[PDB]
Amino acid sequence: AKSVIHQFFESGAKGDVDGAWACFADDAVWLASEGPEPGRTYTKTEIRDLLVQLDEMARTVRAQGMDGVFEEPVFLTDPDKAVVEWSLRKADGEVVDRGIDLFTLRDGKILVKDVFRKAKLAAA
Amino acid sequence: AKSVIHQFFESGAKGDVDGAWACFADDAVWLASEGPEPGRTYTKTEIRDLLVQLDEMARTVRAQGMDGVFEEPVFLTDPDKAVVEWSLRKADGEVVDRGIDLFTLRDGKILVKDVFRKAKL
Ligand SMILES: CCC[C@H]1C(O)=CC(=O)O[C@@H]1CC(=O)/C(C)=C/C[C@H](O)[C@@H](C)C/C(C)=C/CO
Ligand SMILES: CCC[C@H]1C(O)=CC(=O)O[C@@H]1CC(=O)/C(C)=C/C[C@H](O)[C@@H](C)C/C(C)=C/CO
Repeated sequence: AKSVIHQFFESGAKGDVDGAWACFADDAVWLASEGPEPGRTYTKTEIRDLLVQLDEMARTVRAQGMDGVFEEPVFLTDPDKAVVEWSLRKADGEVVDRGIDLFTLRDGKILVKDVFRKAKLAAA
Repeated sequence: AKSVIHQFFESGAKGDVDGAWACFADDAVWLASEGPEPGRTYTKTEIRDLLVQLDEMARTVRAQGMDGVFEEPVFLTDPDKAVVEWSLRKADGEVVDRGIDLFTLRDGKILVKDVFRKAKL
């Protein structure tokens, strides 16, 4: 793959939890979009079940014609960091969920996946 | 300023609402971090009142001893895009709010400010 980031989204789309999990350094953290920190930190031992939960969610939204769309990573002037814009979309194009990941890489592995998403609310 | 993104944040830190607003192109959008879209689209005519609101909230959080930190913008390999990481911290340093802006520029103006934030507890 053209980067570990590409490898990660490849494996996840295919449901290869173990392949996606191995993209992360042993000292990596996945900083989820929601929690008390604010957000929520997952270490490498906890990321695999997160990936399991996400794979469960993925095929149930797919079972309703939803598509998850992950854009090409665009790197920062720091070549070990990149953003990935992403969305979850109904078959008719309606955006259900939209977010951005800030990746920090090290030694060809993911060191940080910092996840953000728009909060769907009645009013901003 | 080092860039129009720098000018926006410096103008805002200086309470210059009109100077910050002027950084946006007339066809710019501010894609807010919450709302039904998901998020919420504000056009250039609506952005000024958002800046007035944020100026007041900044003064309020400061009086409660909180600290807003906006990191140096980092451009992408596409030089018309950049991220700014930001956070809001309690006096001691506890983070109560954390986010990131993805900027799109055109001809020296802000065209898109796409705002994201963590959802708390
Ligand atoms: C269980 C809570 C963890 C989540 C979170 O809140 C923040 C976090 O970072 O990880 C979890 C969310 C997340 O990252 C991603 C990639 C979300 C994309 C999409 O919206 C999901 C519904 C999964 C999906 C169908 C992908 C395409 O098939
Ligand atoms: C109410 C106005 C709309 C907001 C919103 O809900 C979503 C949106 O995208 O823009 C507005 C939110 C916003 O930009 C930021 C950066 C909020 C962080 C923090 O809370 C402020 C107190 C930061 C600050 C000025 C610190 C002073 O040092």
